[PDB]
Amino acid sequence: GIDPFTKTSLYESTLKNQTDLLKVTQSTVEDFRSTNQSFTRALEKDIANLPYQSLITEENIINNVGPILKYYRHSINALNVYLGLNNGKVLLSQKSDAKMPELRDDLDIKTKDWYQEALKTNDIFVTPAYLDTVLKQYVITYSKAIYKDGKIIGVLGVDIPSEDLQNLVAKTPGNTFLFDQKNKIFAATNKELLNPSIDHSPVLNAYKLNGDNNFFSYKLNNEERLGACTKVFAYTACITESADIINK
Ligand SMILES: CC(C)[C@H](N)C(=O)O
Repeated sequence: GIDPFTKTSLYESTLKNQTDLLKVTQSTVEDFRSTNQSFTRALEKDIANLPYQSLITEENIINNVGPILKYYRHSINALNVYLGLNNGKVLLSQKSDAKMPELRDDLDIKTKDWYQEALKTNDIFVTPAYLDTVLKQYVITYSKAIYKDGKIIGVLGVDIPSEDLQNLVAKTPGNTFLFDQKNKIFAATNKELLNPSIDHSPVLNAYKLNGDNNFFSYKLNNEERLGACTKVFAYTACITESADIINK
């Protein structure tokens, strides 16, 4: 509508709407992370509460920690749950034919960021998505150095398929999407946005000028669109819509 009063009413309404929906996608990402963190923390506590005797031989680690890894893996349908040791071995509970957790020596764990970085923080470390070597799926890893009496036991890892987060984001209302820490498209409600040749520089450029949660105007094929983005951990969450709501 031409009258500026009416246009402003449309603009303020749609800003609120789109900001709400962006928030839902932000919350989705947050809740995914915090659920996985809480799970990892719980597992750390159960391992560290074992007596040392149960932790200080490899056979005892297999027999006493293995079942805990397995139950926890099942409870959340994780892809892998594991404990890496300073001798380079990793006690691995992996999806797929119910075979018992095994101590693997061939996974080059001291070269891995999930291992290395866990020893450099007292927090849980969360990797970018990457191709798991074991099961050959893209995963987000949550890792945690486990200490008992101050003494390192090993580095706990939990691999959750990145597709789980992609699927949760896709389900949300609104034309929302998520870029990874290299500004590559990661997840979207509209699956077309995942074409790697799509040009996201208008939205990313507008975000760069405007900042988190600040609604902007931009152009596509000479038509006006409206959007907003915000940082959510190392991701960028955005929403966009046509400006026809305000212009027409
Ligand atoms: C060790 C394995 C389970 C881990 N996902 C990795 O690829 O390093």
